[PDB]
Amino acid sequence: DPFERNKILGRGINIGNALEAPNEGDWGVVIKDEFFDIIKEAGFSHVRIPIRWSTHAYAFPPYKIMDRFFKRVDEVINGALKRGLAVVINIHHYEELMNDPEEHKERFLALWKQIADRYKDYPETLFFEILNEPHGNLTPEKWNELLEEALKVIRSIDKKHTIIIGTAEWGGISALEKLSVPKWEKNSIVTIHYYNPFEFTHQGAEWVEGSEKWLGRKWGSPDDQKHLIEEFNFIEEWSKKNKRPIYIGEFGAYRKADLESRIKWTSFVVREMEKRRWSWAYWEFCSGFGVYDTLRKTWNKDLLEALI
Repeated sequence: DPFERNKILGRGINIGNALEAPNEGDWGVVIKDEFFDIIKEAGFSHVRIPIRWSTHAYAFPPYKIMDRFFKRVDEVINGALKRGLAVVINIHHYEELMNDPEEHKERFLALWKQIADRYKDYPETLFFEILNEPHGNLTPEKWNELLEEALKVIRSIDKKHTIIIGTAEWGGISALEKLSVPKWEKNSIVTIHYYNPFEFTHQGAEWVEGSEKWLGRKWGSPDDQKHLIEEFNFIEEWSKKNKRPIYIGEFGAYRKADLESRIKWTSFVVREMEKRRWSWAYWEFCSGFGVYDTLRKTWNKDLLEALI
């Protein structure tokens, strides 16, 4: 029952800027084993672990994932399971697939065959998220086809774990109505990344074109709140119609946004997601959108309380 699995997922946090960089640590974070005790003790039910498998697998058939990297992923997953956290793993930043999905179709499917074979006997609290933020040449219609192919590969090996399926056009609400999850698959959760208003949450983000023009944007008025509720009502109505649970797998505001607005946006979004019984994972633990300082070993108390 994917709705039970959604409840098991509950509130989580992303440990980003870590295994989805080209090399772990390049973007500032190495996943320390103690982070699992910190996160479980703070009250989170799961962790989401972005993983750039595509740079750790050969480019020629059978596209084998490299041994040292597989062993590292196993260490992270088992570290989190040891504390009783559920775990979401994914394929993140596979840019070549987005730019030429025809060329990379078989390689993507070989990564899932290998990941599902590796983890098929791991606990039911491990979740498989097919592909982070499909976009570009992997259009909404091509993603519907590719995600069904990935479901077939995974289900040919594992009928136990819940699979998490995102939306196209960068994984937000834009293309939700275009998403089709096949009727034959009955143990999947649909995931959305919620960063609206984008101009507020990504103001000043260095990798985002023209984001400097948003610096200083505030959030917190009654109209800001109503607008966000309308979008959440749209996602909830889609969930009810399509009978699929919802996981907001990333949400957060960048550190350049003023702190009061960040607290107000984060707290409101969590209260509203919880009223709808959605699972969710904050973006992210300890870096640019972070809520925990790894040097001082302290949480931002107001943002932690916003998350709970």
